[PDB]
Amino acid sequence: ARPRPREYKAGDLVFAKMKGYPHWPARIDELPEGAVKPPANKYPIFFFGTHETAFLGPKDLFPYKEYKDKFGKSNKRKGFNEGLWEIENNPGVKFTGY
Amino acid sequence: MARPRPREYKAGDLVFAKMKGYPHWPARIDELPEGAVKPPANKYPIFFFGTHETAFLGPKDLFPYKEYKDKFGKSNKRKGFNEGLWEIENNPGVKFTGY
DNA sequence: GCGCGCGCGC
DNA sequence: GCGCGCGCGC
Repeated sequence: ARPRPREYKAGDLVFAKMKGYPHWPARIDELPEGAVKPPANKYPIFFFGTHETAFLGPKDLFPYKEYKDKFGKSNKRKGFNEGLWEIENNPGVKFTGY
Repeated sequence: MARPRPREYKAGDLVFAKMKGYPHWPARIDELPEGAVKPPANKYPIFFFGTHETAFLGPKDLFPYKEYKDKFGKSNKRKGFNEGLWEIENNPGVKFTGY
């Protein structure tokens, strides 16, 4: 079983998992120099569709393409179908990384 | 040393019956009246409280009710379980044709 | 397997 | 605003 990665980098597209929500189309944001240091090994997440943000570790992240069809099915939670759209057609919304 | 569960049961006896996939479950030995197709060897007709389902099971899957009450008697959220706990105390002869 | 809850319908 | 379907988590 090919492992899910243990480290990600700014700009990667993923599905992210939070309790109560289905695996959600998302992106690894940049971690700027200059800020308060995040929790260890937790990554800055940008959810597509909602543009909400959080920090998550690799345990809850899934590479977009690889895990696409297990997770990319339409669903009625507000903003989900909008996220499916953005991750394909405008994946860089508010992307500061580069 | 450990007390044997009964290897024989009598019509009317109250038990927890175990079935594959279900928790140990509040139940009763029904009568097997003559005039019917004979049961399989050493199996008893079982009445499940709450669901009122029925089946045949052998001594190995039956546990005397009072004795095993505290090990199996706590609430469970399978459909009709708690309704069974209730019945086995308050209306245990429901649909009992045995006597 | 089963109850909660979100999100849409009527 | 209340019902119901379906997907969440336990």
